[PDB]
Amino acid sequence: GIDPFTAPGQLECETAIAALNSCLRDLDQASLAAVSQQLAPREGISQEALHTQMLTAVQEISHLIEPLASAARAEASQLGHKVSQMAQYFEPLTLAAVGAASKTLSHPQQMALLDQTKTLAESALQLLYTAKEAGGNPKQAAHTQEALEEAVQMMTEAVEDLTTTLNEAASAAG
Repeated sequence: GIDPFTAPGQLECETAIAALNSCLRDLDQASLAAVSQQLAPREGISQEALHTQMLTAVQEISHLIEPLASAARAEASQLGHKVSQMAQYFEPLTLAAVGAASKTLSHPQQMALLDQTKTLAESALQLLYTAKEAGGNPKQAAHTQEALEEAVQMMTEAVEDLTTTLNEAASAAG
């Protein structure tokens, strides 16, 4: 949580990066454990509720992704607020995805949303990474301007992607 740049948000992004990085490892180990029956069935949720929890989070993530993109490039004092929101939704997503991983023995939908959550988490990680650089400061982030764009679009891509598996998982995993 250090500011090597010159703005608010640099802190929030790096602190969230630490948390988001942790969920990446959790998800990555989930896919490894679930593929070897080394994972326990969810944390504390049912099958259709997974579709509920994950989808509800993803939507609100995407909801904040756009305002965060705007914030990361300029809104320094606002960026931190977006980061707080983005990071918090990814936690249940991780939990829920790891849940679906070990719990869903229906179809590849299990591994699909497990991986997609991780993909979206990596998308958000790349997002928080670029947001930490550019946060409120377009100057020391000239090339970061480009990557911040790739990241924001990377999220919305994985957003639709995970959402597909989740929404179908109603009958595809239920």
